[PDB]
Amino acid sequence: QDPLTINADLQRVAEESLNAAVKRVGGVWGSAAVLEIGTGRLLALAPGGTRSVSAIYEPGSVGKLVTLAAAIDQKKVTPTSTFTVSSTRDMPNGERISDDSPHETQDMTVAGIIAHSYNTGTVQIGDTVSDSVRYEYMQKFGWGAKTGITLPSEESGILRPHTEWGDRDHYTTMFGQGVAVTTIQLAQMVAVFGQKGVLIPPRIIDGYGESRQVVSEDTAQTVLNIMQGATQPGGTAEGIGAVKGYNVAAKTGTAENVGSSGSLTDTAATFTALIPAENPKIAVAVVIYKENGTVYGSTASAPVFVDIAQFAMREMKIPPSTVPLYKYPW
Repeated sequence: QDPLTINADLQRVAEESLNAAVKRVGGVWGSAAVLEIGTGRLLALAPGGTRSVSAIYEPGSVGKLVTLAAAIDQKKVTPTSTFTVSSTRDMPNGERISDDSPHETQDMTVAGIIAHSYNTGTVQIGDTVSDSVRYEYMQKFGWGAKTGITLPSEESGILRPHTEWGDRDHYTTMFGQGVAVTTIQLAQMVAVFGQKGVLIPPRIIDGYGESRQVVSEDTAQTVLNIMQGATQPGGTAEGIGAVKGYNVAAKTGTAENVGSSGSLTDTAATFTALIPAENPKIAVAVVIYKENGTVYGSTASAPVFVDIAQFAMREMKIPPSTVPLYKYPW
């Protein structure tokens, strides 16, 4: 009878959690999108406003997944390829890249680099692929284009032609800066990894757009394996992103954004996840936006994911995980 895909109970959980999170953290707004894996169907979209489809922002390190997927799909790296991570790294083009927080220099695998979200590691993964190739992957993941959702006022976001990237953009676009995304694009993008490398355009009406192969089935699986590092000890979402009894694959981000002041005064805290990680049923993207302050993906947005996911697993009658959370050597 009801032609919308929205699950009303899930939608209340989403809106409740997100409002609490925005207030708890002193943000101005937030957004969340839950997609059913394999169908493109929107189980929840908060807030009850377009905002999820019209508000654009730099997503930060949730964008590292596009960079990772490119290098793996291009057979440039494997999950156990080693790179050196350090507080800073000076690059061929003269750019100094810094990790969010200083730490002891060490060698680490790609898997660990992503679990820790180390910028110094990520830029080296991204340098194994050309800019035009990465740009092509970004477009394939749906960035810079409307998702085609039948809702008013959808924004396409901002993906500048790679020919326009300078030395700094070369690297920042590898970790979700120098690009602008909507929440619906984030959810569509992360769903690829739970859908054997296929992007499925999102739908809010059930009925009474073509899907596309973005990466191989193999690339999709290894990225899905890599994302399970997030809640392992040392992962960026350890504790705060755990959903009791279910394997979580996740990525966190935080990025400075432009305030009305015109300066980089705001932050968006992002979280993109797939659960249960062994056989994903839903893809979730959450953003919390703060105007003169910093919010972190893990501390601001992950709890919103956790509330939504805990209910969704009940509502959909999914039994707790019976296989271990995937772990590569780090």
